Amino acid sequence: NSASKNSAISSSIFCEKYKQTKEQALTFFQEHPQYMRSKEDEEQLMTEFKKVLLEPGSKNLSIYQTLLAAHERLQAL
Amino acid sequence: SASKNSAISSSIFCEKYKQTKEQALTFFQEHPQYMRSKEDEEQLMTEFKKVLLEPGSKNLSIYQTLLAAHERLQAL
Ligand SMILES: [Cl-]
Ligand SMILES: [Cl-]
Ligand SMILES: [Cl-]
Ligand SMILES: [Cl-]
Ligand SMILES: [Cl-]
Ligand SMILES: [Cl-]
Ligand SMILES: [Cl-]
Ligand SMILES: [Cl-]
Ligand SMILES: [Cl-]
Ligand code: NA
Repeated sequence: NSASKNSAISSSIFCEKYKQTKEQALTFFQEHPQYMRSKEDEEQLMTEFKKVLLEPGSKNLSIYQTLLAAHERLQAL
Repeated sequence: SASKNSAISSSIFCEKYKQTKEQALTFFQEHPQYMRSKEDEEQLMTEFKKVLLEPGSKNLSIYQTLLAAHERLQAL
């Protein structure tokens, strides 16, 4: 009954059964279609997203919340 | 397409950063009752599955939904 065993069970429910991460990512891109119109904008978003995911302040945030943070950081430049 | 960008972003979040696996491990390290008691862990998984069905939870992380499940067990 370890943290590892419980992480495996809970992550499989969230990610493999519910597929929450993929659902959230699709929601974000449906709400922000500029990222499908400009390869350059998507590259910029993926750079900001990879930076957000390095931050300990972002460690417990969802893909939706971190994509949205990446988008907002692009807008605030 | 939105599906292509979604797939790439999810691949970065899931497999490059391991964010969900790290969040689940963080949660369990912070809530040792669930490693000490198999009964508590089974109740948490029951509640967690219920939280994940709620539209209000659709954009929340695995950490935030495990916390919400935990708080529901404490509120009963
Ligand atoms: Cl998946
Ligand atoms: Cl997966
Ligand atoms: Cl997923
Ligand atoms: Cl370029
Ligand atoms: Cl994931
Ligand atoms: Cl995934
Ligand atoms: Cl995962
Ligand atoms: Cl508590
Ligand atoms: Cl509390
Ligand atoms: Na643009």
